[PDB]
Amino acid sequence: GGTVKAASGFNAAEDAQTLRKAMKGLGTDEDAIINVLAYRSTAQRQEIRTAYKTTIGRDLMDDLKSELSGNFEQVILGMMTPTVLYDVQELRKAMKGAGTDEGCLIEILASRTPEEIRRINQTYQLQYGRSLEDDIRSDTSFMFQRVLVSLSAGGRDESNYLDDALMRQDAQDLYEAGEKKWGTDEVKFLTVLCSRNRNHLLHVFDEYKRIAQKDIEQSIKSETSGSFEDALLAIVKCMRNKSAYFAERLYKSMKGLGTDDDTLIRVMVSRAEIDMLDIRANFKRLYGKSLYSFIKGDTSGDYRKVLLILCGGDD
Ligand SMILES: [Ca+2]
Ligand SMILES: [Ca+2]
Repeated sequence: GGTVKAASGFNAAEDAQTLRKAMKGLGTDEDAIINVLAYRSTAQRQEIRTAYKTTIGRDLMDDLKSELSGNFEQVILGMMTPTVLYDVQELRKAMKGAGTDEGCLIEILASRTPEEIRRINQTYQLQYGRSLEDDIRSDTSFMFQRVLVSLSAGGRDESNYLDDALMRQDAQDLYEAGEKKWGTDEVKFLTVLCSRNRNHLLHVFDEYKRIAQKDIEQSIKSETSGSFEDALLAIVKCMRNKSAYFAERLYKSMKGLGTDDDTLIRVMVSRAEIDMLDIRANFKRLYGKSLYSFIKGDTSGDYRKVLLILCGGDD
């Protein structure tokens, strides 16, 4: 499960007072801020925002924004945003720039369940006046656009039903699409990849290996390239092992000179109370080093401090 849990003996107004005292005056007590916000669940954080206003008379987000800066501010504000809205905002941000952050689009649209995808669509439209699909259509192109549009519909079957005839026809279709460099009959291979339930799909992947004598992932890496390749692979990885998918996003955001702070922040904030314990297990297995030591080595200051707390511990 997750690493961040709801605190016991919770008193929103006592917390509001603590935050105010940490920010009042010239400067800021970042550690007092961390010791409160990082040890509360998102729901509790929302209760602190409400109490701050009602008890302090101030808007908490405005103070956090004016008081903090940099990546630290980015992490903290991320932690303060209600869950569905955070995804909606990250999606919006990924599209509006000189160039789209296609990785963010894939990461979210591929790893979210049907119910989460439904909430995101409703909130996005409410918040921006247009549907997520319209913006995807506006900022992305070709086969990559088409894949994201399918995922955005969120129509994946949730039962565990297996139709044997269907499974064999399905692997056959993926095999043909692949033979055709995943370029024709987009509607056929997308239907399989996006609509079929997990159990059925996992079987389709096994039937595919027999038909192709090659794993689906190697076929994709071969017959495909660019963002379209990353999208297809993300779907396959999230169906097989989603937590291993996130461990890999985290690994690639820190591996090498520099860091992709945006990705590191979004994954740590968004998955902290969901499957961080699992992401950690797969990170260790896959990379031989714990997530903790990677973050610890790629970051510094308060930013790092709050990131390690979201990590939860060493492995
Ligand atoms: Ca201050
Ligand atoms: Ca690095």
